[PDB]
Amino acid sequence: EDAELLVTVRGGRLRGIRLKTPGGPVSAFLGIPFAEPPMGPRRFLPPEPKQPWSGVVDATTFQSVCYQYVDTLYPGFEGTEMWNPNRELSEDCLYLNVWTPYPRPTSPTPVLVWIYGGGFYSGASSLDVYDGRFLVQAERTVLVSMNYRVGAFGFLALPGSREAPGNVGLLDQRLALQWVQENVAAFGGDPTSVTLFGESAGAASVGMHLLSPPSRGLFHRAVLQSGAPNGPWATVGMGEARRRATQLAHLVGCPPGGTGGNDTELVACLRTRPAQVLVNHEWHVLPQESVFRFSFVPVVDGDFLSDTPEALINAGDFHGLQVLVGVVKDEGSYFLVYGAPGFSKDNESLISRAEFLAGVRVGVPQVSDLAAEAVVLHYTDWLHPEDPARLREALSDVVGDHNVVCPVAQLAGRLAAQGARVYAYVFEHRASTLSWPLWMGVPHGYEIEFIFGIPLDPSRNYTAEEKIFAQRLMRYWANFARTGDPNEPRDPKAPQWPPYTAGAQQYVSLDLRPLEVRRGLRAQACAFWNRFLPKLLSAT
Amino acid sequence: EDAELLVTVRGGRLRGIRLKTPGGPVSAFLGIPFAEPPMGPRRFLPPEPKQPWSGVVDATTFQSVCYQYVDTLYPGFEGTEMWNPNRELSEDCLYLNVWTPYPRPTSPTPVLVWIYGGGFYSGASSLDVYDGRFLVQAERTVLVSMNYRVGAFGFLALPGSREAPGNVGLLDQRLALQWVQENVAAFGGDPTSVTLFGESAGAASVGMHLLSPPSRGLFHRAVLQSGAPNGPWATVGMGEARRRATQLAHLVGCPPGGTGGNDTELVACLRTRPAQVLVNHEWHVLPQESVFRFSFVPVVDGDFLSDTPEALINAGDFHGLQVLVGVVKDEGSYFLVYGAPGFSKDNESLISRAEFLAGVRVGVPQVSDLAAEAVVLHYTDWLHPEDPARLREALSDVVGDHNVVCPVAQLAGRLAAQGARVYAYVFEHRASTLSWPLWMGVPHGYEIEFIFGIPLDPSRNYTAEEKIFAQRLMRYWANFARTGDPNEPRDPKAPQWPPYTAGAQQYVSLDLRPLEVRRGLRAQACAFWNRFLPKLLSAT
Ligand SMILES: O=C(/C=N/O)NCCN1CCCN(CCNC(=O)/C=N/O)CC1
Repeated sequence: EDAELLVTVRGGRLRGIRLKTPGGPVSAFLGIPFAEPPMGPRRFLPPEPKQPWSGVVDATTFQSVCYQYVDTLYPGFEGTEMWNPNRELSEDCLYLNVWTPYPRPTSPTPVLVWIYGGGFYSGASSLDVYDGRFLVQAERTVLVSMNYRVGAFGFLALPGSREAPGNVGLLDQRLALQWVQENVAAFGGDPTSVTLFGESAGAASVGMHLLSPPSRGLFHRAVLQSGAPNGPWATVGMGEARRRATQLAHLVGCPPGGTGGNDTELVACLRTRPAQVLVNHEWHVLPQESVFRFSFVPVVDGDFLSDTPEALINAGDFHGLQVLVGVVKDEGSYFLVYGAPGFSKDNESLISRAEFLAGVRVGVPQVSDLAAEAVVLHYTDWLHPEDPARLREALSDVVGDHNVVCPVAQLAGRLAAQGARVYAYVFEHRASTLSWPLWMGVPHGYEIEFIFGIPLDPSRNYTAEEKIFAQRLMRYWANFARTGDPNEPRDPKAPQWPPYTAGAQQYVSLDLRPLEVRRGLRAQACAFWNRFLPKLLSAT
Repeated sequence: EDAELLVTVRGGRLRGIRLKTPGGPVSAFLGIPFAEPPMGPRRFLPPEPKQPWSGVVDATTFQSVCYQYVDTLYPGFEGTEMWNPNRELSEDCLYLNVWTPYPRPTSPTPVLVWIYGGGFYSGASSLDVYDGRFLVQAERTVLVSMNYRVGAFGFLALPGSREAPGNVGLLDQRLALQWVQENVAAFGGDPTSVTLFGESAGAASVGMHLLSPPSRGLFHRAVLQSGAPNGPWATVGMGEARRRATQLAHLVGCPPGGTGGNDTELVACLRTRPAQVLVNHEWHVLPQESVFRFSFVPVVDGDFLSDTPEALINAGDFHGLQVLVGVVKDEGSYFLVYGAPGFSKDNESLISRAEFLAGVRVGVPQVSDLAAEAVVLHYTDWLHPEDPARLREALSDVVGDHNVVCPVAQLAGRLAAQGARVYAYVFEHRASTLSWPLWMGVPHGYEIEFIFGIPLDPSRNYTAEEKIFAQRLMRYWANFARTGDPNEPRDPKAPQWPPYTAGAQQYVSLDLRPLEVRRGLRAQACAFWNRFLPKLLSAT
């Protein structure tokens, strides 16, 4: 028995577990309950705090994963299954995990809080790529990762009603942040230096915590990796969320014909159906065929989000706030396999122009025919208008810039020009053990394994260059967690990471080579998405 | 007595003059009348052939310049005075010139036929830069230059009428080509090899002779130097041409206060007016403040133009035809000091962002406010959106591409893809004796000096490098006139000139350096003008 694996929080006593890294052990506490199980009558309702328990709750393994869709388009394939659930599915899933160094820090240490992505329909903090044992050992910080309700269980919204207000998944993350602010000190963590970081939908969640007033006091810094709250996929209107919720109820037999009708009878009927039944009809409520679009997503109700994310970003004071932000080299290449015509992960995807003209409608859904002609213009090399190799990566840029790159660059510039300290990066390293085809380059979400120091795992087949490269990135992220500056506090030998300003627009390239400063997060392409096309949609 | 300076044509006998070049003499016949003077009741009417005369007509000096506006914006400035008339103005101006080598060729020699430009409102074959003594002596070819009516006297059109049909200025050029087919052999020229070549509005006129059936039988090859018939300035609609004709009549006092205003009474009142009075109200007819727009231009009417130039270029067959087209490096830079705000030839024209936003409305007149923002989007550096030096060259590209570069690139692509053998060039040499400011680079029309061998004149301060450079260009144009191929027939040593096709789109940079093959005649920019902007103006 180690005296450090026994820790008492405000709810009760816990028993952690020691993990083994090549450089030392780490005390981990996996599966702490931070909310009452949202089952039965609590489905679609905001979370309630965990009632205090008697005894010692076992915290030596990851708890259950929230109910979600499971990708089966490529069985056995590691590229898709690495994000699939690794524990059993249950609505009793609201748990968090805390990693702390050994020996436990005597002084308060900055805290990192990870929010997994997964398009607000999937994800779990128990994934092997989110194993934070390598970060808290190499940088001696504290890491906390929580589970939140995805799918309809976390984002089915009947706005205005009480039985289904929506954004209950975002409230799950907020309750975990309140838990960290009240209990991370018992693990040696500094609640006055909490840094949020997330990827994809988790990055969009970090951005919505910047814009929600009740959540701002629960952290101090933010990191958004390949995601932003102002994306075309990260929010839906009240009128659309009500239509998607009513269609899901109809697909499962709610209301029973013929009874109706109001929101009270509709949600009460939804609570009687099994959880997996609701999941089996999640994708059948999307309005049209598309990629990078998800069914149940954070809504602009008016409570958690007083206005649309775009408006709050433009009318907010961001002084005294440090933000890290970046994207990968090929954001859209991952999503083309899931809908774009003529795309297969097992060939070269040398598409024809007819397939390219059709793919723009899938990549850019719900838009006028004239607006499609404008997208075809900007992303077509007119010296070689039918080269399959160029058309392939052109549509990859379309989906990447429309959903991730330009919504992120829009957010990064407005933050710096309004008082926030902003740093920008572009991840340009493809892992040697990547199972996706070559033409995808660096897919969506394949920098997470380097942030958490996965190449340090001796059971993996990474190169010696990638191990040193992962330690640089871990120190980049940890330095931002401590001082809000990724540059070394004193070390001048390493190249400098200049802040991203609204005018200069400077970012760095994260790869095996040293830092390289560049200007423009696809400024020419993103001016089409952020400036002209909105004016093209008002005059239909 | 040199018996080579007295030649008999179908009209009568002529008397030429010997002019000396550093390489030898050349016989010239300047001022041959090819039509009865269009005065009095002949104003605005098509030309009629010159009746035969008695005795010897003196052809020693250039005749009179057609009535036209004279530029007085910069008095004494050679950059503008070089295009102003050098002979006195008169309505009796329909005269042509022929240059023939000495000794006169005993074998029929291919003929080059020059059509001067100047926005269909000015110009004269008597300009010093149109001297064909060097082009004829160095390559032993027959040069023929003509005068055609400009301004209202050549292009005022009341469509459907009989006294103001329009395109009578283009009919003057046709009559001169008929004169060449009947009399160029008397000077030693081959009427079965005539090659039209013009610049600006003259280059457009060369294109309109390609699209006119009654004129296609009068030549075999074509050269369009920075000008195309499908440009937004080369033609005008029926209804607008009538409004511009009625606008001019009102400003001069037609009809008198109290009388009717049909087409017959309007022109009869116009014929009773002094020629200079009509010229003094030409620019007060344009519908708005603009540049690269002219009052009286050729009119699509169903006679000389059975349809619009763009329609005839698309539905035309051009087998058995070889064309040579091209542009200068800085087309629109010259027109910016004629209306664009913040421009001045005496400073560096470092304009502001607001001046650039207003210049697009002047450079691109009569477009929806939404259409201009698409132009602003495509022609601004979004990383340096406020740099005056970049905004200056940007607006130069806007006027250059919209009026010249893109209308020409579309024509060359349609000609090659439908039978014609097209050759494309880009002139990139700034003359060492140029008087315009340096930021204009290579302005509109400053390659004519080198084609006509002007640097060979000993009374000028051209460098020795430009003298060899001019001889290269005179041979390119002469080889095209002889065989239809600008490359040397007996030479694989010198760099070759690949034809321009609709697929590869290869062109050549003409400079002191050897030939350099490039691809794409501003493809990315011209795809916005030729393809997208029509689709946007349709949905307005
Ligand atoms: O990868 C991440 C997060 N990484 O952290 N984002 C989700 C990527 N999605 C890509 C496209 C949508 N969708 C495909 C699966 N379902 C279907 O579209 C049709 N199924 O039948 C989900 C996967």
